[PDB]
Amino acid sequence: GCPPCLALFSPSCEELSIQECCCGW
Repeated sequence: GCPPCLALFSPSCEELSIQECCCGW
Protein backbone atom coordinates (compact mmCIF):
# COMPACT_ATOMS: atom_id res chain seq x y z
CA GLY A 1 0.00 0.00 0.00
CA CYS A 2 1.01 3.60 -0.61
CA PRO A 3 1.44 5.62 2.64
CA PRO A 4 -1.13 8.46 2.98
CA CYS A 5 0.26 11.95 2.49
CA LEU A 6 -1.10 15.09 4.14
CA ALA A 7 -1.68 16.48 0.67
CA LEU A 8 -5.10 14.94 0.11
CA PHE A 9 -7.69 16.97 1.98
CA SER A 10 -9.36 18.60 -0.97
CA PRO A 11 -12.31 17.90 -3.34
CA SER A 12 -9.68 17.46 -6.07
CA CYS A 13 -9.32 13.77 -5.14
CA GLU A 14 -13.02 13.20 -5.88
CA GLU A 15 -13.44 11.15 -2.70
CA LEU A 16 -10.84 8.64 -3.80
CA SER A 17 -8.68 6.53 -1.53
CA ILE A 18 -5.33 7.78 -0.27
CA GLN A 19 -3.42 5.35 -2.47
CA GLU A 20 -5.56 6.48 -5.41
CA CYS A 21 -4.98 10.23 -5.00
CA CYS A 22 -1.48 10.19 -3.49
CA CYS A 23 -0.17 7.23 -5.47
CA GLY A 24 -1.66 7.31 -8.95
CA TRP A 25 -0.82 4.24 -10.99
